[PDB]
Amino acid sequence: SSHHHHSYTVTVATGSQEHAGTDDYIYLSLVGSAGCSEKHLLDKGSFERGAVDSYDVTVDEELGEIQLVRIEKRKYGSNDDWYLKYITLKTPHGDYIEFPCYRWITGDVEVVLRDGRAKLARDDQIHILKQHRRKELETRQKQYRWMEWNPGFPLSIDAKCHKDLPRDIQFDSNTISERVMNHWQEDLMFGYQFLNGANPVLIRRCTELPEKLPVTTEMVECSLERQLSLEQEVQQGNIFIVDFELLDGIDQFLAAPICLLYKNLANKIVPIAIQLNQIPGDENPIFLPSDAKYDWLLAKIWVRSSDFHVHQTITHLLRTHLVSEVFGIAMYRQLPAVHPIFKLLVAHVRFTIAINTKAREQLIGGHVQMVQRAMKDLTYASLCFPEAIKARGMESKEDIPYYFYRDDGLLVWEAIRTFTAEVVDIYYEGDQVVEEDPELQDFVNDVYVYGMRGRKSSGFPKSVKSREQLSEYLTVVIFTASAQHAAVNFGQYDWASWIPNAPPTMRAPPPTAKGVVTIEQIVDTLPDRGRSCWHLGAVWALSQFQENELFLGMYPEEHFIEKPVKEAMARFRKNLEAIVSVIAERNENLQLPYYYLSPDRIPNSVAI
Ligand SMILES: [Fe+2]
Repeated sequence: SSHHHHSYTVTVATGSQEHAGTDDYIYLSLVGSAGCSEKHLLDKGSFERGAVDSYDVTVDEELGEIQLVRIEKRKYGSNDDWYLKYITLKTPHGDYIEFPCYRWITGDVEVVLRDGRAKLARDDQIHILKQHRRKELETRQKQYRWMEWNPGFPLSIDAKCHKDLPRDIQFDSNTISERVMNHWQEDLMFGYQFLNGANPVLIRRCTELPEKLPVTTEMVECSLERQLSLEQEVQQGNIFIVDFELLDGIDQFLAAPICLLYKNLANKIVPIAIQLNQIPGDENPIFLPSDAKYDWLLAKIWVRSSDFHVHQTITHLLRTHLVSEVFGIAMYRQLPAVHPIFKLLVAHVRFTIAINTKAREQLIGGHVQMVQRAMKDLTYASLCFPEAIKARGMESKEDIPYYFYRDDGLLVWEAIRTFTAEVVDIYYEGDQVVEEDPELQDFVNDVYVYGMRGRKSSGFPKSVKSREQLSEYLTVVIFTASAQHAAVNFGQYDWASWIPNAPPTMRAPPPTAKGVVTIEQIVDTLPDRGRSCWHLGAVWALSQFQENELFLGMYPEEHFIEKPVKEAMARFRKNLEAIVSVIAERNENLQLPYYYLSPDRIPNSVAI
């Protein structure tokens, strides 16, 4: 499939995408240290999918060391876009030089490629390179611009529809759901989803009963099993609470449930109380598992309903999609392609801007009110996975044994943390070098000022001044964009296919009295078939891995070409293979297996 044309040996790899090929004319210059060359027009034909064509380009004069490669596409009828993977040169001196690309080339403008080796701003002293760096950012900084889609939202790409985006970022039943069908009425299943379900990030250990939940030991006598009072079971750390105060005030109904939970003698977490709204009172009853059958159950259906909106809106859309797009745009604006941090993150922002852009145009009022309020909650510390687990009081595995999200997550986290630390070391000699990287700082500073609206209380670094800190910053970007998204996105069908376990909408208001609810008003309180059909299709489509799916650590596009960083990639891959094995054996001795955070099921980016 490799076509050779017959003094420089110019190899041109074309992309394997559906439209990757082109038929226009392709002119290719070389820019050495001793002077540029002439524009050699590739002789004939068209470059089609999966192609690798090599040309022998003779030059009149010695060019010295090669610094840049120029590409220019002149039309042959309607402009057929062309995806260039990479360009390699075999110079007459015997040198081999790889020029990575991975960019669509419309032919509107020239494309100048640097050497494959990653360079910082400080590594470039000759004018030839400095000017290219500076004109690359200038073209970045006007193609990828910021724009506030909704008030108080994180700023996003300045583009209304998909095809407005630059061409380089444009897009080209179950084992668990069955079990949720035969058990969703069990307090065990209900509580289990708070740890190993689609949205396992809300539960927190309780250290004192809220005053807005006037629950007494007598009401939960029958649920407690340690012969202790509710007040004392809280001290021992056996009470857990899930509070939806984020929904209080949102504008065919909503609720603000407070759900109290208990770690029984089986070290399982089951529900023992449910108050569907925030302000207690006699028309806001505290439902109990000892209440009438259809009361305690409709009480749990509302908690499911609420957990599903917070999941999709906040846990899913805001804290993964919108957050990755932020890092994504910042990366394009401030980091030239030759920058080591670019080469690393460019694979974890792949398609995020395009997938989001698609969601915004197709989607289109109460769910905008949740983001604004979530927005004040979003903090850099809340995205560092270890701390985020610890802030919620769920760190102890001896006290909280069955928390697979936390267990697998902490593994994947420190696997990525190890990678970035290594890669950071291969390119930054000392902390001084980090603090002085002018483009790295402009990257951090865009995330903080435009992404996070410059909100001082978000905890995002205004600047990065150490290798430790840069490694943490990078791990937060790669982790949130891959593992964290994989855990909250790929469960939407396993846990939300069966409607009574994740009602997208509720047709009736929450019950205000006990002994009234009947199976009939539960059925008609649940969503319509038309709403259910759309919901079923949406959750199934968003839980499907594409056939070209690139999983964590798959870097088929070689932006990195040096051995030190490839080796660090090798270790990263092997280290992920160890976590896949461990997660495999654990899920062997499990009732119903948790696998969303297995690295061979963790996409590279937020793509769906
Ligand atoms: Fe998603």
